[PDB]
Amino acid sequence: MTRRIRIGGAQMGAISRSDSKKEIVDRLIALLRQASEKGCELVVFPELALSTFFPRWYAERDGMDGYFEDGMPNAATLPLFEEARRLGIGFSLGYAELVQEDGRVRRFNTTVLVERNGEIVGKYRKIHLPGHAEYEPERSHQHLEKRYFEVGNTGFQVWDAFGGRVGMAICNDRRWVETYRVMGLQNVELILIGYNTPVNDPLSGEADTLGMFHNHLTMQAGAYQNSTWVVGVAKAGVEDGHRLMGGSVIVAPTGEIVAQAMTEGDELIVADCDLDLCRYYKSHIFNFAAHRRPEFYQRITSQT
Amino acid sequence: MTRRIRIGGAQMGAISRSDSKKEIVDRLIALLRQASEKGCELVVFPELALSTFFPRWYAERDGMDGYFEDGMPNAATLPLFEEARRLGIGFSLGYAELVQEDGRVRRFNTTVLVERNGEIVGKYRKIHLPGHAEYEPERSHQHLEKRYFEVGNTGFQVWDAFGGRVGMAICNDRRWVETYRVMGLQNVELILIGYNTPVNDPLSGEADTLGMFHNHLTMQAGAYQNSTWVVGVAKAGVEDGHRLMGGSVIVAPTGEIVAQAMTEGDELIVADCDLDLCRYYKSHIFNFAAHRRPEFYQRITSQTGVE
Amino acid sequence: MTRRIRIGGAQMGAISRSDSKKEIVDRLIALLRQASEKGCELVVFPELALSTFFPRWYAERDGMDGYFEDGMPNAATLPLFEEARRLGIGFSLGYAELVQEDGRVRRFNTTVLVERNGEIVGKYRKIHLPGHAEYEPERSHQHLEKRYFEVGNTGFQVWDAFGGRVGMAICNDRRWVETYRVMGLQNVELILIGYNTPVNDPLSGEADTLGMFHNHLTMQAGAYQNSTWVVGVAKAGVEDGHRLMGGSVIVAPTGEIVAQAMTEGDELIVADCDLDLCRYYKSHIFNFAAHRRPEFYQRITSQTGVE
Amino acid sequence: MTRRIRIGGAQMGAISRSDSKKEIVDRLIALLRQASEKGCELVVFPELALSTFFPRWYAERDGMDGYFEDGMPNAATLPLFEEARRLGIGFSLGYAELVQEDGRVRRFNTTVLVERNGEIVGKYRKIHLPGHAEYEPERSHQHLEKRYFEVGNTGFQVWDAFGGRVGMAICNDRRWVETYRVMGLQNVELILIGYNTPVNDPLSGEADTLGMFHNHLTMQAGAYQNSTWVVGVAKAGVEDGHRLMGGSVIVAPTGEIVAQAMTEGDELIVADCDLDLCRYYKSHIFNFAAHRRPEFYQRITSQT
Repeated sequence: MTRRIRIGGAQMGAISRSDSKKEIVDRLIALLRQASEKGCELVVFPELALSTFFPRWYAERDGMDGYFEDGMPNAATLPLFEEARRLGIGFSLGYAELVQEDGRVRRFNTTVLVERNGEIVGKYRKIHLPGHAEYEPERSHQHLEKRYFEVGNTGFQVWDAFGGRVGMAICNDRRWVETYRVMGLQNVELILIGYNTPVNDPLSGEADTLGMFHNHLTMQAGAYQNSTWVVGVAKAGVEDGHRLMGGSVIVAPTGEIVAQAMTEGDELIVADCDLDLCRYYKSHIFNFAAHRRPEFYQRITSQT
Repeated sequence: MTRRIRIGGAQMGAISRSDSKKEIVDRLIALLRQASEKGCELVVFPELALSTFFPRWYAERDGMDGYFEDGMPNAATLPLFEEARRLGIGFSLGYAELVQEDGRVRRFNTTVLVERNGEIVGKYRKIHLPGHAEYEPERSHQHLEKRYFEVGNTGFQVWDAFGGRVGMAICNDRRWVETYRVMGLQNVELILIGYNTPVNDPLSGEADTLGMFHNHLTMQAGAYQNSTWVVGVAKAGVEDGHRLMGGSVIVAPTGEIVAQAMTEGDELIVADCDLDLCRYYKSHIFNFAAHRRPEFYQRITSQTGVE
Repeated sequence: MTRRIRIGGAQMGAISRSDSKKEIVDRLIALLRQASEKGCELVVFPELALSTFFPRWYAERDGMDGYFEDGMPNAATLPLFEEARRLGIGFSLGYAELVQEDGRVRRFNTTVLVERNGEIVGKYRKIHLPGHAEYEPERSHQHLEKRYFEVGNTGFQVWDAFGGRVGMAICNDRRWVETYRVMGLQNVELILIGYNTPVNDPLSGEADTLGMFHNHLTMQAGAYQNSTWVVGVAKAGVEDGHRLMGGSVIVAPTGEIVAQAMTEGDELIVADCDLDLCRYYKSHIFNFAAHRRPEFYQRITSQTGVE
Repeated sequence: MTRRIRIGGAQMGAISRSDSKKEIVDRLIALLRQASEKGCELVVFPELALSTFFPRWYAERDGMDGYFEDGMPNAATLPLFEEARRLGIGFSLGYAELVQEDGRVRRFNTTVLVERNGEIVGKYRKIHLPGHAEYEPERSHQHLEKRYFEVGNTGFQVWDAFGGRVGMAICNDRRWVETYRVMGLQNVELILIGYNTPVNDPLSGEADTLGMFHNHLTMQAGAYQNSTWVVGVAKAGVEDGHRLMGGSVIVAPTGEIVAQAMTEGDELIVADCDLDLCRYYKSHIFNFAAHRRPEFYQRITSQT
């Protein structure tokens, strides 16, 4: 399915330890009305947008649940759904999902996708957990996503959404060619990726002069190599003495950046994304069929 | 120099269908000499570097063999092998392999890797063939590589060579994320990709402005996403009225471009390549613990096409 | 917000010499209505947006005038002025000016700046005419802009418009550093540069691979080195079998590109342009870290050519 | 080989306060032997190559004179020249020139251009002096070039050298379009620029994510808009807890980056540069005299 959709990249400034959830949620609602006054049918929020990036903070493995969410539409998060449904906007919202299964607690790094009528289209849970499970002393900053999260049971699902084929990856998911390719082989036309990337290297304690190089290099190639719109929205800023990288971008099926956010705070980038351009380029069978020969890709499934 | 090589990308200019072999090969020896004048240990030639791009010409499937190679070092291509052993320079060299194997003649888009002592390290046979096998008469130019080559039976091998782990791929293999991963998953540290990419669009008869963007884009993300050196050597220029893109690059395991050709002709670019950055960047994939999941990937190896 | 403008670049598809004026002007109006659906406060149109690129055509140095305008809002272009005022959108609009100034009949390559209330703020007349005065048979395509236009007598003016300071320049003006400097030295907050740039080089009849690279490069440094926004709007497409470059772009005062066009047809990009950033960077990137020493910059006015 | 010069960009690593000038001069001599053993005829050293970047340290205005130079072939630097002479290599060498005159003390940021036969082709002195003159506590790091240096009294001299037209500019000269334009109208074919660029912003003590962006964009467009080779060579590294960017590049008259350095340490980038390609572009359109209309450029001499 295919047509022409206006996406709002709703980049977020910092959130601190101090901030009340009401502030953060008003901050999302403000971006929402902005995308609304701009015709955006879909608006994309970042990873862990209801929170600070608490993986830089050491605590028992059940010591973060305050930052998590017991249900998706919450008392806390319910005005954000009322508004989105009232204005008839859909939104991808990254958050920290708290869920009970067999009587144990299960904690995922989740993004929920909600259709313009206000009803959930789905839920992705982060597959690639970066960081380390334990406290590692010789590092200027900490990254304990493994300590506070389990590998999601979702998989890389691509849904019939917003008049096209929509998929969702999360953050460092975007450095692995698998994330794009898996959703690719599903005819995905719109991959939504929210992200928090620290600006410095933890091993050296220094800034990665190549940080946005890599941030944009992985997404443009994904887009291009898979003929898919790719939307990357940042939570940037200095949270609690820790700077995150901005550079949110809407990327075309061809690899072209069409929208870039110049700040490290709340910023709504925006662009009209013909989903049908994707389906066209996917008709490369004309000449460059170069047809998938899975007989040779086998190593990708014994490891990767 | 803990494990460090001076690679040369010896990008080539045009080859007409009116060019003599000895011409083609003297040119190859020309660039091989150039490299020795710059202390190059490895030299990466282009794809199908002993012949014009005959995939743009129509003919019977067996009708192009006057271009192939009856053996890899033959009488024609022997002096290129001798002047490299003499100089102690390894090379990778792309050609059209004619071979009788499995009791019948076979035809591949091949690259051979020759180590400095003059000994063949490995062969790789192109997997991804683009284009069409029948004449498609609404395009400005024909891409008949499907008609003239068989898919390669090599796999994406990676070899102990030149002090590290060195694989090879050819042309539009550099469009497919798989090419790098598979090789990356054998601890590759250098990937030699020669190529021919017509500048004009086949179905538009007009240049792809994104021709070059896409060239360096896929190769740069490939170096990055597998912490591997990626050397891409073009054959470029107007060949019998068809212009081949240039842009030969040496790209570092950070994705950074460290050498670019600026001509569509015979040209050489040189960089020292620390094969150890690759080994180090792979074990700083620990804080960014992949702990990557091959269970979510199975779509990559199951279906050929797309659901 | 704080002196922010929602600017729209209205990149235009091709114009044949068969195209009616009603067609061209409706298309101009087409984009203007689009830009109102997106709440644009300014609409930057291309250069010579009221006719094709007749510099590619040989003719009497006075037998091009069916492409010129008798007056700036004329009976034909009147609708586009009306509909812009009726919606509250300012615009900048490139055209070919026929005026009986200094007694004689004078001909320029002009853009005009019109504000939201409907009132003309300024007019810039191209200073840098490229190409040649005469027919040049050894060039693949002709550029006769010197033969149909006189040098502009406006200077690089910078008016108070749209909440800040906005200047204008046209096409290959965006190549000469002088363009942004002069205008930036007048505290320009925003620069409108419409353009037609063929993709093929005139000697080779072959597309410059570094055609768009140069395009963005010269306009990005300009935005950067004068802490000014640079909105460059193309007319693009195959026009009567001549292809103009696309790549329209809004560049921020940092040098960053924040909106691009991916097509060579009628297309509109939008971006909120904080005119305050310009004045922020100006008193910081020109900190006491900058002092400009014009005693040494004296060749830029002394001579016109290299020595 | 002719109209064609093999340049080597001799990027340096850190020089800390605690180094001997014998360490430093050896490290430049080390680089010189690599350009010889790689074939270089001209080898370009960076700005302030004989000391740490002392303009980050507060002192009397004659206080940082131990980092300056008595005369150019010193006791300390005389081995660098003798070697360069033997290997028949010319070099650009940046340094803090101390020069006496009319009983007074004059102080410059100076690069000397030495020819392959060992003889000095000339000397440029920085015109564009960044930073401030007095101490300023509201910035995380200091620039006092204006305090310790004087505006140079050479201007952008272009000389005949290496079979071509060679000019010099220094460090943050490379941001001013006047640097390249002035030298281009002299038929410059090769602009040598050494530099030290702190990678944090002084005001915020934040890394300038655009730092290397900006570092390449000014030099590329300079090359292109003036049909010239532009060689840019850094001193990079952490000097006493202050970090300088790297990004040493040889740049074509097309504006194309043809060699780039990956480290923030001693690195020799090298490239073969047709000086005639300049004159091709210079006379294939891009004639200044044909389009230049300096009745309109007049503000460039009245204000800046």
